[PDB]
Amino acid sequence: REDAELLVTVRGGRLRGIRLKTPGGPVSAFLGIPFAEPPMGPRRFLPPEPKQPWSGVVDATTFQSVCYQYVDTLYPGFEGTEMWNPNRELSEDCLYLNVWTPYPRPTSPTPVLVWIYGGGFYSGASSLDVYDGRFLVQAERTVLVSMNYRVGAFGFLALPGSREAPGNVGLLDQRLALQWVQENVAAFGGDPTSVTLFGESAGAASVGMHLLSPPSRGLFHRAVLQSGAPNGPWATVGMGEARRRATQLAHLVGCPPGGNDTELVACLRTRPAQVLVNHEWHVLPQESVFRFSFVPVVDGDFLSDTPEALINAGDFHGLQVLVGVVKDEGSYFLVYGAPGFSKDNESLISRAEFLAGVRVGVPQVSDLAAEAVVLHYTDWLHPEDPARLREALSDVVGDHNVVCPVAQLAGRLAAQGARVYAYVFEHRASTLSWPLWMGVPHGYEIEFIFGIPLDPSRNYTAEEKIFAQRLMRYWANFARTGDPNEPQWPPYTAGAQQYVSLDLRPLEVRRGLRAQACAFWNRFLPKLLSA
Amino acid sequence: EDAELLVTVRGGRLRGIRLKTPGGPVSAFLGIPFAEPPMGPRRFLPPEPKQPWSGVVDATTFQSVCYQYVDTLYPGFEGTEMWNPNRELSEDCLYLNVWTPYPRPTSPTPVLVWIYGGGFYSGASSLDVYDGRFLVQAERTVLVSMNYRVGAFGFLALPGSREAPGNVGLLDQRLALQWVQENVAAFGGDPTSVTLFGESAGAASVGMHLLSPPSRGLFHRAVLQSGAPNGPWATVGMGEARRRATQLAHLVGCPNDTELVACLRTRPAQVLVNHEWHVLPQESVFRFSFVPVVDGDFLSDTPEALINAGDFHGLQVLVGVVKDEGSYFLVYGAPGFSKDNESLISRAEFLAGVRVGVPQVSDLAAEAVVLHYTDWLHPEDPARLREALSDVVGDHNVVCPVAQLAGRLAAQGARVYAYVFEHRASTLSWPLWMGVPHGYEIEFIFGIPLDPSRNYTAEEKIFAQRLMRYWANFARTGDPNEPQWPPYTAGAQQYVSLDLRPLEVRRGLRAQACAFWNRFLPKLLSA
Ligand SMILES: *[C@@H]1O[C@H](CO[C@@H]2O[C@@H](C)[C@@H](O)[C@@H](O)[C@@H]2O)[C@@H](O[C@@H]2O[C@H](CO)[C@@H](O)[C@H](O)[C@H]2NC(C)=O)[C@H](O)[C@H]1NC(C)=O
Ligand SMILES: *[C@@H]1O[C@H](CO[C@@H]2O[C@@H](C)[C@@H](O)[C@@H](O)[C@@H]2O)[C@@H](O[C@@H]2O[C@H](CO)[C@@H](O)[C@H](O)[C@H]2NC(C)=O)[C@H](O)[C@H]1NC(C)=O
Repeated sequence: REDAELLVTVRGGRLRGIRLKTPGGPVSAFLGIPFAEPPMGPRRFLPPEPKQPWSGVVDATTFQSVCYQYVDTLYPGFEGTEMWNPNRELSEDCLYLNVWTPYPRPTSPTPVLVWIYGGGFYSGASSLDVYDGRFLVQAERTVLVSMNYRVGAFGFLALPGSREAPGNVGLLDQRLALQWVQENVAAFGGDPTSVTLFGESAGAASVGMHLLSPPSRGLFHRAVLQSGAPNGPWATVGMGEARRRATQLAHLVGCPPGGNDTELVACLRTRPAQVLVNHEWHVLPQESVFRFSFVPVVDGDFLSDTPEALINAGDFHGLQVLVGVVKDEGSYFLVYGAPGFSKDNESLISRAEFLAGVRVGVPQVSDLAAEAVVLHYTDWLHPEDPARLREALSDVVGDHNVVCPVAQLAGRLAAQGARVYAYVFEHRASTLSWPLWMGVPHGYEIEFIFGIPLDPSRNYTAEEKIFAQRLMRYWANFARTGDPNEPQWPPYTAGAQQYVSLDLRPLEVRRGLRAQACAFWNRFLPKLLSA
Repeated sequence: EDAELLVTVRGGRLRGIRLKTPGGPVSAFLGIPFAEPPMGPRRFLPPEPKQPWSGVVDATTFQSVCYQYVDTLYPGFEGTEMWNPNRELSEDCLYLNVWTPYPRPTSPTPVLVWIYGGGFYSGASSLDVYDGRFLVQAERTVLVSMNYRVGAFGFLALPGSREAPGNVGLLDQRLALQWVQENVAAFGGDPTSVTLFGESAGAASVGMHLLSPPSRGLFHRAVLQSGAPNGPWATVGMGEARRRATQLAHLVGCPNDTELVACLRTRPAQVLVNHEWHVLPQESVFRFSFVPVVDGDFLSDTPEALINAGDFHGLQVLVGVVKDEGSYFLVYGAPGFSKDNESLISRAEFLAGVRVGVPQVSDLAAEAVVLHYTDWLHPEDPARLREALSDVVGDHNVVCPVAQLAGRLAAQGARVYAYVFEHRASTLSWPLWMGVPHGYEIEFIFGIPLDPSRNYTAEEKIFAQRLMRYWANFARTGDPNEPQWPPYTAGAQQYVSLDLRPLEVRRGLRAQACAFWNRFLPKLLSA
C-alpha cells in the first residue's frame, strides 16, 4: 500500500516522496515541496508568504517549475550552454524545494547541506541535472536540500522604499527556505543544529549575503562559497541604480502610460512574465560582460551596508568557511560580448581588441582606471602578442569579478576570527565540450562536487570518479566538522595565504590567490575610484 | 723646451705638460681659460669669451673648482671623498683641459668632450676618476673636459630678468663647446667629429644640448651614462625656480629682481653654498636646489615634450645605467639606511622612504608606487624592502628616464645602443648590499684600472680596455662594435650587460616598472 520511508509529516502537512536508485544504493527524495505561497498576480515582486497548511498528502515526487528566466540561445544545441538552461517549464509558481535523505531514514540527527544555485541572479534552477543531490547523499550520508528562488525582475527588481517592489525578494525566498529547514529537516533525519550552505557564482554571493545578514545568520552554521562572493562588482547594486533600471524596464514595456510607485508596480503586474524577460537586458547602462540587470540591492534592510563594509567590520569568530575558484574563471564570460572571442576559434585577439575588451570587462570606470588595468595586465616585452592578450583579458575579467572578491573575502574573514579553507580547482573534465583555450572554465567544478561522474549513463574516466569521491569527502567532512581533512589541507590566513590545488594529483599547497593582481583590485583601485 | 707642449689658440699661447701612462706618454693642457672670470658683477650672468692674452698661459696644472657644497657625510671615506673638490674653490673657475697623444697628432683625431655630473650642485673636471690620459693613449683620441658653474652660481634663475636669467652653467658648457670648434684643431683634434659624453647631471646636460638648437651644431654624437634630461630632478619650472631663488635671498639676509640680485652679489660665495640645500620644498633624496630652468630660451619646452616631437634621424647615442642606480642615494635621507649596516628596513620605514624618494606627489601616486614595489606574498621582508626602495629611487630618477629617452629617440630616427653596467669593482669601498652603485662605471670608462699604483685585478684592466674600445668605437663611427652589440629599439628593447663575461644581449630596461613611471603615473598626476 505505502512505504513508510517515503512518507513524512512537516508543519504544513503530509508529504510523499520517491525511492531513487543510485550506483551505491537507494536514496529517499522529496522533490518539489512547496515552501511559499505562489508569488502570482498581486504577489509578483512581493516578499514570499509562507506556505499555508494543507490537508491530505502532497506528492513531492518530481522537480517543480523553473522560475521565469531568460533562456540562453548563444550556441543552440551545444551541451556547454544547454546544461544550464531550464529543464522544466517556466512559471512564476516556482517556490519549491527538494530534500534528499538516506534510505532508510537516519536514526540519529545528520548534517545538512543546503545548495543555492548560481546564474547571475537572472537564471538557474535546483532541477538541473548537475545539481542532482542523490550521489552526495548516498556517498556521504548527509541530508541535502536545494530550493528555487525568484530571479531576474521577479526576484530582484527594486523600487527602494516602496512596499510593492521592495527588492531582494529572491533572497527572502532563500531565507524562507532556510527557515523551512530549521523547522522541518528533523523529520527527514537532518540535524537543524548542523546546516552548511554551499552555492556557486551568484549562489556563492547569496551564501555570503546570508552570512552578512543577521536574520539569516542564525539559520546555518558553516558556509561554502564556490567561484563567487557577495562583494563582487556584479553581485549588488545601489538604491539609485536599482530604481533607474526598474523604471527603465517599466518604460520599455509601457508603464506607466516614473511616478507613484504603487501605480507603477501595478502596471508592471499586468504584463505577461515573458514580456518582462524579453526586455531585461536592455536596462543595463553599458555594453558589458559579467553584469546582470536585477541583482541584490544595498538598501539598509537585508544588507545594512555594502558587503565590503560588513566584511571589514564583522566579527566572524565561531565560523568555518570553505572558498575557492576554478583555474580559468574569466574565459567563459568572454565569448558573451568581448570583441574577437568565440568558442569556435582560438580567439587570438589584437591589441586594439584587448583594449576594447577591458572597457567591456571593467564597465563603468574612469578612463584612468581603465588605463591602470591595461598597465597592469600588459606584458611590456610582448605588448601585442595575441595569445598573451587573450589570456590577459581572461585574467582581467576573472580577477575583477571572481578571484579577487573571493580572496578579499577569505583574507578579511580569516583575520577577523573565522577558520578559512581555500582551493583552486584545476582539473579539466574529459567530457568538457568547450574549446581547449578556455582551460577549466567557470562552473565546471560543480559536477565533481555533486558526484555526477558516478552516473552510469556518463562516460567519465575511472580516475575522475575517484576524484569526484575525494571532493565529496572534502565537502562532507567540512559540513560535519568544519574541517575538510581527516596530505593535509592547511587553513587560509591573511599572511601565509595558503590554498590547495584540486586535481587528479594529490593535494599541493600553494601561496597567494593571485596576490599581486588582487592587491591592485582590492587595495589600490578603490583609492583611485575615490579621487 | 719641448715644441709638442706649446700650442697657440685664438686667445694666445699655451704651455702644456707631458704625462706618463703605462702605455706611453701623453700631452696635457690643463686649466685653459675659456671665459672671463664670472666674478663680482658677472655672477649669475652668461659667460663671456676669454679676452686674448699676451705671453704664455701656464697650462700644466688643474685650475680651481667652481664653488660647491662639500660632502661631509662620511669624513675620510674613499667612497665620498673621490667626488669632493681636489682643488681650492673659486668663482674664477671657467677653465677646460685637453689631452692628446704625444707627439700631438698631425691628422685630425676624433674628439671626446666630458661633462661631469654632481646633481648640478657639485663636480669638477680635475677629479682623479676623470683623468683623460688613459683613454687618449689607448684609443688615440683627443679628450676635452670643462668646468661649469654649479649650484646657485650656475642655475639660480629669476625668470624674465636680465640679472639672473638662469641656465648659465649650461651656457658655460656651450661656450666650451664653441671653444672646441674654434681651437681643437690646434691640438690635432677634428672639430667635425665631436662626441659628447657625461654621467648623471652630465648626461642630463648632454641631453639638453641635444634638445637646444644652438648647441646641436657643436657636436655630432652623444653618450648619456646614468642620466637623462627628462629626469624628474634635472629641470625646474619658472615658478618654482623663482621661489627657490627668492627663498635663498631671504636666507642670506636679502634684500624688484634687480635689487634682489644686487644684494645676492654682495654675499661671499660660501654663504650662498651654506644655505643651498634649505630652499628645497620637502625632505627628499635625489633632488637638487638649482637645476636647469625651462623658460623657453635654452629649452623651448620641457625635455619630454621636445623628445616626443623631435626628428632624430642622423643621431647616434649610447645610453646606459649601472646595476643598482638607487642604492647610493638612500644613505642621504632614507630612514633606516647606512653604509655601515645591512640597512634592513621595516615596512614602516619603506613607506616613509617612498615619500622622500618620490617627493611632491599626491598620496594616491605614492600608493600606486607602494602597490607596484610591494611583493604581496612577502610584504614585510626586510631584505626585499631594502631592494624595493632602491629600485623605486633608481627607476624613478635614472633607469626609466633613460629608457624613455632611448625608446623615443630610437622610434624617431636615431640609432641607440643601450647597456647595463654590472661589474662591482674589487676596490669598491661601499658595502656589498649596494651592489654596483651609481657612478662606479666611470673609472672603467676612463681606464683608471690601468694605473699601476691602484689595486685593480688583471681581468679588470682587460675589462677597462674593452670599455674604452667600445666608447672610442662609438666616437669614431657611431657604432661600438668591431658577440655583437645590437641597437636598442622600442619593440625589441635590446641592451647588453657589461661585466667581465662576454657581451650578453637582454631585453627590456625594466619594462614593467618603467611602464608605470613612463606611461601610467603621468596620467595619474594629470587628474
Ligand atoms: C573568430 O570568431 C569570431 C566570432 O565569430 C563568429 O564566430 C566565428 C567562429 C565565425 O563563425 C564567424 O563567421 C562568426 O561571425 C570572429 O569575430 C567576428 O568577426 C565577424 C567578421 O569580421 C564580425 O562580423 C563579428 O562581429 C565578430 N564577432 C565577435 C564577437 O568578435 C573573429 O573574427 C574570428 N577570428 C578568427 C577567424 O580568427
Ligand atoms: C642601521 O643604521 C641606521 C643609522 O644609524 C646610524 O648608523 C649606524 C651604523 C650607527 O653608527 C648609529 O649609531 C647611527 O645612528 C639606523 O637608523 C637609525 O636608527 C636610530 C636608532 O638606533 C634612529 O635614532 C635614527 O633616526 C635612524 N636613522 C636612520 C637614517 O634611519 C638603523 O636602524 C640601523 N639598522 C640596523 C641596526 O640594521
